[PDB]
Amino acid sequence: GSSGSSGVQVGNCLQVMWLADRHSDPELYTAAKHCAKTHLAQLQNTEEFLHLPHRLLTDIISDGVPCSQNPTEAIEAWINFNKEEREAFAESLRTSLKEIGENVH
Repeated sequence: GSSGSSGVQVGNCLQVMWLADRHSDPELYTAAKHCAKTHLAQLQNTEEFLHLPHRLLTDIISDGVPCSQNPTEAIEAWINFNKEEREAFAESLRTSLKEIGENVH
C-alpha cells in the first residue's frame, strides 16, 4: 500500500538544498535544488526563499526555470528585500535568467 520514506519537499527543499551545498552535498543539494527551480513560486511566496543568499538563488535560476513558475517575479521580490544594494544582482540576475519549455533559441 501507499508507503514511502522521508526525502525532500518543495516546502523544505530550500533548507535542505541550502545545508547540502554548505556541506558539499551534490546528491541532496542537486535534488532539492531541482525541485526548487520547478517549484520556485511555492517558495517565492515564502520568507525563507527571500531570506536565502545570492549564491543559492543564482544557482536555482542558473539551472534554468520553467516559464510556468514566474521566475522574474521571484527575482523582483528577493531583490526588493534589500534593493538598496541587491540592485546590482537584480540586473545581472535578469540577464542571466533562463527560460525553458517554450521553443525559443
